[PDB]
Amino acid sequence: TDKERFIASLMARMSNAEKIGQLRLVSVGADHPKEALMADIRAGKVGAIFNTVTRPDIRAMQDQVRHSRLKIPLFHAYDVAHGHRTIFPISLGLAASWDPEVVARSARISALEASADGLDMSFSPMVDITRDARWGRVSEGFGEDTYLTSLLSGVMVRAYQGSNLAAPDSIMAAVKHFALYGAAEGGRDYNTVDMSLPRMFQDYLPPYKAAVDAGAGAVMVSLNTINGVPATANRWLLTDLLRQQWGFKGLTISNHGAVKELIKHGLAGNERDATRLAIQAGVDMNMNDDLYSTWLPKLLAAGEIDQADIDRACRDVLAAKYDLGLFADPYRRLGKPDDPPFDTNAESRLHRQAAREVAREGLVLLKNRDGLLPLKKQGRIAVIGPLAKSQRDVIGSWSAAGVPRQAVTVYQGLANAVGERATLLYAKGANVSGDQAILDYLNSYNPEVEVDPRSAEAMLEEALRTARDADLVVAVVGESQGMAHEASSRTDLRIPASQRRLLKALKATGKPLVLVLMNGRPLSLGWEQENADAILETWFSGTEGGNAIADVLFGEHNPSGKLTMSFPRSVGQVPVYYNHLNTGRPMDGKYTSRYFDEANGPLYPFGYGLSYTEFSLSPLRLSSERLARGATLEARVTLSNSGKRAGATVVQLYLQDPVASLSRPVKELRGFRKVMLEPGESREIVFRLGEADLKFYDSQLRHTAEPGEFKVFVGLDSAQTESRSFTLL
Amino acid sequence: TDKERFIASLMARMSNAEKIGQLRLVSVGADHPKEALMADIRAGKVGAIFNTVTRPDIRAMQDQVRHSRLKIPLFHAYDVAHGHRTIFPISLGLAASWDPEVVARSARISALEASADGLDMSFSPMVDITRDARWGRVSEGFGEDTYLTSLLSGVMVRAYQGSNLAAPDSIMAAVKHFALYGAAEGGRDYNTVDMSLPRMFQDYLPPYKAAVDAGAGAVMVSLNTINGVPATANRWLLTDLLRQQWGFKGLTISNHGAVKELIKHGLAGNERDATRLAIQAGVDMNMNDDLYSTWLPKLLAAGEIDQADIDRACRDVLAAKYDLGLFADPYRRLGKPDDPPFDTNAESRLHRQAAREVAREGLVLLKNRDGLLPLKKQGRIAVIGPLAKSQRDVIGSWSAAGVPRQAVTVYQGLANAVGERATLLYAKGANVSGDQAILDYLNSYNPEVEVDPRSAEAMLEEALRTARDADLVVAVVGESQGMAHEASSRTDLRIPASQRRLLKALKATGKPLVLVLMNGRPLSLGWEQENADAILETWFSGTEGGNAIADVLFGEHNPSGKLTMSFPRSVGQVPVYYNHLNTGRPMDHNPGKYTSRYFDEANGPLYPFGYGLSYTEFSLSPLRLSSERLARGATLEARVTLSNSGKRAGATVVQLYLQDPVASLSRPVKELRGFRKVMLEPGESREIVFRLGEADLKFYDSQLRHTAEPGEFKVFVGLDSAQTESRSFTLL
Ligand SMILES: OC[C@H]1O[C@@H](O)[C@H](O)[C@@H](O)[C@@H]1O
Ligand SMILES: OC[C@H]1O[C@@H](O)[C@H](O)[C@@H](O)[C@@H]1O
Ligand SMILES: [Mg+2]
Ligand SMILES: [Mg+2]
Repeated sequence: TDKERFIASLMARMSNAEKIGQLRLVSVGADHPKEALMADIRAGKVGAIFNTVTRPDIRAMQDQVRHSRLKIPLFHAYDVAHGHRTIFPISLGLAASWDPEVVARSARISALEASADGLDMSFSPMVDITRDARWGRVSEGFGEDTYLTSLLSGVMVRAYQGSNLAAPDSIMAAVKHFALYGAAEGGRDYNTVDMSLPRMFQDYLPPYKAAVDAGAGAVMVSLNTINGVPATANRWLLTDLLRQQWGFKGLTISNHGAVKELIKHGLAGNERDATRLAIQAGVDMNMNDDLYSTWLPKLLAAGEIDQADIDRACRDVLAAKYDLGLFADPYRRLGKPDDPPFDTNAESRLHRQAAREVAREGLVLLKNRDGLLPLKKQGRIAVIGPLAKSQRDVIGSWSAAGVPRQAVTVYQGLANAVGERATLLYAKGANVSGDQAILDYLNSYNPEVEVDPRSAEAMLEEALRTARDADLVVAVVGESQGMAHEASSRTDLRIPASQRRLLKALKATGKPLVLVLMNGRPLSLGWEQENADAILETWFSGTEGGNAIADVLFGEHNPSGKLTMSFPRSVGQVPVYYNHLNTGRPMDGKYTSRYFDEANGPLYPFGYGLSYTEFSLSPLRLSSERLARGATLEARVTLSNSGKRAGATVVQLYLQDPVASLSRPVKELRGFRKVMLEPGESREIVFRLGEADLKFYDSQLRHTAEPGEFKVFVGLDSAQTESRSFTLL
Repeated sequence: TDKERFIASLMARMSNAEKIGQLRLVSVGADHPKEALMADIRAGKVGAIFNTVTRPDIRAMQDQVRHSRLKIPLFHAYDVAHGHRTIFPISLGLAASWDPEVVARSARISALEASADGLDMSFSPMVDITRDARWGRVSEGFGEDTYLTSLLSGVMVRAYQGSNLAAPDSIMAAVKHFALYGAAEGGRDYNTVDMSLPRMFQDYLPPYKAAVDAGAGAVMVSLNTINGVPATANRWLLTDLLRQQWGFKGLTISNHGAVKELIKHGLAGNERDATRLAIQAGVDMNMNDDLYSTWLPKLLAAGEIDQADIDRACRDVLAAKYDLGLFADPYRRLGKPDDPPFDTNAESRLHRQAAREVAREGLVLLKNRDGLLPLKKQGRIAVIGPLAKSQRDVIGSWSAAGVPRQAVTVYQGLANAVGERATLLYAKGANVSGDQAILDYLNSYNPEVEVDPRSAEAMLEEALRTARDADLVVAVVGESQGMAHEASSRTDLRIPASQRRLLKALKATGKPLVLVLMNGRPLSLGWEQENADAILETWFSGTEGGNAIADVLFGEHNPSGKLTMSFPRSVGQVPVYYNHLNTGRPMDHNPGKYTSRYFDEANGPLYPFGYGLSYTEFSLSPLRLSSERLARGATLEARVTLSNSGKRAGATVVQLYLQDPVASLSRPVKELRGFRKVMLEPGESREIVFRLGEADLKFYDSQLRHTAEPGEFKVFVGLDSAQTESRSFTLL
């Protein structure tokens, strides 16, 4: 009530002009020249800033607040998605570590670095469920599984916000994108999402609720329609669900120009009506389009909105600012005015140990023919491909304040790891695409992709000549980070054709071929699975990616990472995901649910990933065959390292309700342990199962466990498991 | 109440054993040997038969009924989808005619032929909305548009059932598949369907309701889940919607083994519980698995079901049998006991005139560089490809009693059309697929696909040598009918790789290249659009396909057919459909990077909805609305003048689309709301007048309120969904 008292008496001091000013979130750009923005801050007409990311620059803004009547401090936000200055792997890569503590360490250090530069808030975590590999932004999520994405959503929020949001090394988590954004039709970004309420509540919503339950201070609203209604004008989503049902008590933030876009959605004929829909639906804070400042006064004058609409939004902004401690000290994350200046991008402000150690855990070994990996640090190694010496790509999309020049490439990683003991030979081999239209797209806003001016044939001859000089080729191939961005939807999930032509040429030299993959989404790797001697999935592995990849290639680390998203054989099988419904005619037969013109199932399933050692599980044992209401069951299995090398695997518990009021999925992830074992080491794993893990949203959204059979699965991926059954009473 | 009285007094006479017997629908096969089935009919334990399709064979069954106590007649059903013995184009092809009377003529003659053979019912029309070209069964539907599929659903039902269901040349329409079956995830057949109730009511359901409103005597229930609940156990779908809300008064029929499959759906641990869910959800008649006969007695004994559950289903079966006139004369479609025997597949029992005249209307001219088509009947024409001399494929999937041997191939069609005036040279050029696994699948039960024992290279050399001898190549390519069947879902929408290798070789000879396409779904034709000199979409055009294709190729007919389903550039763009939502960041075909689009391919469809070329040129005058305000209960007039401004007689389809740019839901960028197909002679002009009222402006909102909101409405008019002009009015 200290906070309630403080807020109530500040808002009793405030005019509607000052209140509406608090709802305005802007960045320096064409729409808002720097100096007219500073003038707006001095006049009490700006609530917050995004995309201003250095102490001197953020100090300069907060300094303008003393000129306003009430001196209400700004908060400063940025897209700290998977690192601020020290870049960790893209979220899809982090998820692949299957280790909350690893994911937490990336968020803690992100918060530490961003706070240290003056930032109060990150538009993070992105926790949208993704079953469509075509979608540009799958790189920003944690994959396709509801349980894993929901858990890591909670982990990220608690790591960022820490023990106290006032703390100088804590930032506010603004979870995104609320809601259902990953389910765009055709995987086209911003596009229509349409689904049943049972699927919505069971599969897609839980990650947002986890962020709320973990204490997320903010929620960012999505650009997409939900069953005909844009989320930004969806009163049901933002008021009935978010506030009245989940009990969210924080700040709602519009997406970039999302209020104005209600016109193109066909929900409003003009900006006046677009504003009314958004504030009355439950959008507090308006990003960039400034429709709130332009129209909220006139809507109130004409009775089209209530004072309570303005007050709800303003109180939310002030409560956020309060919990960040900005009313106690606006400069608590900006040092002291007499502090000596520093180089923001100084080497000593980075966390390279952390980045390298996190980057190792998420690398996924997909293929290793006749123990080719790990490599010895001897002989001549050809390092070939357009992503081998790429600093821009290895830090991935949404790379915040990450500096390309400070990033360790895959080539450099190998250079450092072999020293003078092996000879590395380099050849680019191909451009990332051989299609000038795709190169035009990738280089459209910024020059993201360095184009060799030579012919494909010239580059291939040079690559072939390098392979011939070498004992083995390490091909570094896949996507440029510009291919797994916002709006970068693909019709083709394969490696680009220029690089596939390179890989076939390289295969034909007869040299052992190791594939180091870079990608922000599941790829189509039919050919690579038949032909490559080994494949390593490195996603975009960040600032210290090259070192972490070199550590795994030379056996300093044993690949432990496993997929959190199913890899389709082709884009034609989209969507494919492990927790699908059985249907009345499950494919194992001509008259089953399947394609005829391709092998069925995914190439690599959910939970899949190889190691340099071999693991075994003892028989699955349940503590009983009946479970009483309010009692707790124990699934017990013994994991061994039955190979020669130390290493980690992930023991995954799945669950099936084979008889239910709805057709339930064939299995759903409900627990896991990542376990490091020395050779011969054994760990008894014990899973606790209760009524909470058996529940689902029925036809009428009743969240219920029904009595009857439950099947418990345990294995090292969703494909290779054993089941044992019990009964709920 | 004559019927109600009759039924009430029959059912008062009946035991539960006799009532449960009426719910049993079976076919002769492994599961039911012919003679044990006849014994079951005599014992009053069979309600109906499917897949028995000749008079002598159907007579033999109905003869067994006199041995039952109450002598309740059987009805006999079959899959008369697009013809019985004389096969018309696949439904997707029929839709492309944009002509109710053409679609009606195919259904009338289907009913006539099937009734003439003894059949009472067809599991038809299939009226499932299809936005996913990967799905095997898009060939059986009318495309992606709700308005067109809803209209043709009504047309098909009224054609089949005629003026009286008692009539000897009328059959009962059993509309399918209720419901949402075309929206399977991944386009994998039988697979999960999951959608909002606004999309369901606005886009997907109306065709089923049209069948009901047209007086469909029966509805067949789908195999797919709807939002977690199999349609077969979906009480909401079959009771609350179908009966209580739409007022359906006919018979519900399960799909093949659909009750038992509730176990694999994970809705039931056993057959006892699977039966209870299905009969209590509102499934009257049980197809093949016989769970109803095995379990309904014990469920009733133990109180797990009510007598009213049994009675509802039985009364429905009897009402269907009554309206077919089978209680007045079980042999009314089986002739008289004296009647002389005949050859069922006699040439004189076919309707070749009708099939040829219907097949012309749906052929779609996609490309015609420098008026190559129509061809003259002179010189040397190379006819190359694996579908050129294919009889089995041209009759398509769900070909009922259609005989391959009786079908006119594309080669034969051209042979008849040129007689002795031109030289046709033949070469197969490639096998339908070059993948032995796909050939194994296609030839798995029956040999559907003739594999040439020569090498691809040998066939290519022979094809190339034929092209060299010729003035122009007519390449006959696309899918085998086994590729657009039930469960034949594809990951690739292109022409098979063996035929694409053939087309590239042929292109490289420099000879004019005409593509005759055969397919049961939208194909990916990026390459063919850049490289072929002309493209003709022939779908599967049926028994008289070859003749109808030859008529269009030689200008006897002017291509009038237009697409009812959007053609994607690649499978990676699935789904693509004209009536999509704008989104908050629409791409402007002034491209932006941050719009709703793919980056690694051209965006939009290759060919849009309503698209199709002609041998002549048409013009439209400016669109004129009768006013700029429309009063509640009043009627607006959109008026345009269509001309033949070219040298040949021919038809086009003038299409009216509608947009509600401001609404409580984001509405589609446009929705089809009317059309005229118009034949014009050169220089001929016709003032077209569309009537628009409040009914055409309505939509299902967040809470399924079906209303027109006041405000702006935009009217579009053009010869396809791409190339239109708009004018606005206001509702008050
Ligand atoms: O710049 C901040 C925001 O910009 C928007 O364009 C994106 O949709 C958000 O996800 C992002 O966090
Ligand atoms: O063969 C009769 C019926 O069998 C079902 O399995 C099919 O799905 C229906 O379309 C068909 O009409
Ligand atoms: Mg149960
Ligand atoms: Mg309106």
